[PDB]
Amino acid sequence: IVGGYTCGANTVPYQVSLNSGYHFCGGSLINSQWVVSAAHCYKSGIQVRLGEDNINVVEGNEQFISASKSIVHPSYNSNTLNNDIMLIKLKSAASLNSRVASISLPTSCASAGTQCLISGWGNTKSSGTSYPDVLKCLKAPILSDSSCKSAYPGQITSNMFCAGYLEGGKDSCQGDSGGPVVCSGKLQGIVSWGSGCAQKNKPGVYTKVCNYVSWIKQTIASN
Ligand SMILES: N=C(N)c1ccc(/C=N/NC(=O)c2cccnc2)cc1
Ligand SMILES: [Ca+2]
Repeated sequence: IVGGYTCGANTVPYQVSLNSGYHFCGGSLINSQWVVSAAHCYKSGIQVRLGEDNINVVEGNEQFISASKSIVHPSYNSNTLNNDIMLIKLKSAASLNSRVASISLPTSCASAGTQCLISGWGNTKSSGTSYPDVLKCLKAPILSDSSCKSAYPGQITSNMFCAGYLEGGKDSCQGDSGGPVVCSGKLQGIVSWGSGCAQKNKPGVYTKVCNYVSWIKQTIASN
């Protein structure tokens, strides 16, 4: 997260860190056994780390649970990043409490202008490289689909939306991938892609979660 703020320990209780010996992606806990992340975060040997603030220090609220299965969206295209969504099942159910909690799935899509909270442990610099240890947060509006398409000609599908600031300076970034965009208490987006980070006229692009709620529910129901 570039141009954001320190969230505060466990203030984003659905935020997960995906760990394969090190943090490599974010994710969102959607019930006691399932995490939503980006398909581009797919790899084997994932351990899901819940209740994290400082990802380099055991602080007392963590639950570390290995993934038992990963399900990349059937239509994920790694070249276009269309359908950039994946489900991860935990080997055991998380113990849900104030600091480890699921986030509600949307029942309808969000509109341009809605404010959202984007969070993660990704790069904090738009030019250089600095990775934070504690969770960073950014409040950002959803942008109109027309401005999104204008920013990224030929690249925005109906499964994507832009959020952030066309002036630059405030954005998600590398390492935030797979993490949440939460708007009015619903998971509306997943950190997917962008051109650099926090660059002028290049806002963050996010997976449009409301399109996938049907697939998420039925997948969970049979797995
Ligand atoms: N501007 C955003 N909101 C944004 C931009 C990019 C990304 C993702 N980056 N990933 C990388 O660079 C990368 C990751 C692994 C290996 N090699 C390169 C997320 C958000
Ligand atoms: Ca920790």
